Parts: sequence; structure tokens; C-alpha cells
Amino acid sequence: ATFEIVNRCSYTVWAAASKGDAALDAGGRQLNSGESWTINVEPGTNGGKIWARTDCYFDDSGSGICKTGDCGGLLRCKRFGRPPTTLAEFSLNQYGKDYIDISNIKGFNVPMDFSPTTRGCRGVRCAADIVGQCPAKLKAPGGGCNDACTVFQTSEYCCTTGKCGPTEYSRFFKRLCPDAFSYVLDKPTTVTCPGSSNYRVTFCPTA
Repeated sequence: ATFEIVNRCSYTVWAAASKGDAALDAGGRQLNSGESWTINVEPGTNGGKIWARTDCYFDDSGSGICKTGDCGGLLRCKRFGRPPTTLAEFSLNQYGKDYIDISNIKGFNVPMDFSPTTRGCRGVRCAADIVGQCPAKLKAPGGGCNDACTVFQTSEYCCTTGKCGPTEYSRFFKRLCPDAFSYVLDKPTTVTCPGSSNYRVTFCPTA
């Protein structure tokens, strides 16, 4: 499947794509304001994620640091990124279908839209200004809005036991981005697409 990744933010981002233990395609790339990166992702990719990293410095060997979404200091990512990060999440060709969603479970750094470019399903969007409205205790000094599990590390936030409910903090994400997952056991907002669809992820989809 092809994913077109588009940067519509006014600042540079470093896109990242990974399935947790390996990179998807080159795994990562600078995208200036307006730029697009098309990647190819193996069919049957399960648990893929694409996200944005902000304020990064890399050297010529491609090692460095990012203010949000840093995946072990590498330009070309192979593991998941350090929160806070809005996540486009997907699983391809799973008994005939594709499954996509956007998640705030690891916080929020950049607004995002995640849409099929082929026919037969809808996209999802989480474009609201969460960083500006973030409750004091979730503000990341580094930029972005952390999720409550990252800040507080309790069973109730992390849904360690599998019995958690919504919390004051998850209700803030849900109120601002009703189409994204706000905590683990949130009522699913996954979209089912035909097997083998293609996709666009857009950072800052709105003006």
C-alpha cells in the first residue's frame, strides 16, 4: 500500500513510520512546509504507525535528537516515538480488510488527518488546537500535550488491569478530538477499509 504523507504545517516536520520493531520504507524523512513523501508499506503490516517529529537536529550519519516523537535519536526510525505524539495507526490486509485510526493515547503534538485515496471508506481527523488548550498538568515543556499515563504512571490511566474507565484527562482529548482514541478502552473509532487501499496522512489539515 502506498501512503502519501503531506506536510501542510507552516514549520518543518520529520515524518516517522514504524511497526514497532522495524521501519516502514526509509522509516523517516524531513518534510518542509508543503512537501510530500510517498512511502510503500508491505501488505499485511500489522500495528503500523506514522507520526510527526518536531524541532529535530540530525548530523550527517543521521543521528540526533527531536523535541517530540524521538525514536532513539535516529532520522530513519525503527521503533516507536517518545510521547507526546499524535499517531496514525493502521493494520493492513487483516482477513480481507484494512483498519485505520488516529490515537491520542500517547498525547498530541501535531494535528493530523488520515484518509483513504481509494474508494469505499471515510477518513479520520483530529485537527483541533489541543496544544493551546492543554490542561496545566499535561503540558509538555518540550512542546505538545502528554497523555495522563505518561505523566502519572497509574493503573487507572494505563489500563494495566484491563478494567479502566474514562478520566478527567481522557475526557479532555475526547471533547477536542472526538474521532480519535482518548484512552485504551475507549469506544472504538476504527475505520474499516477494503483490503489494499492507499492512504494520505496530512499534518495540519486545516488553515
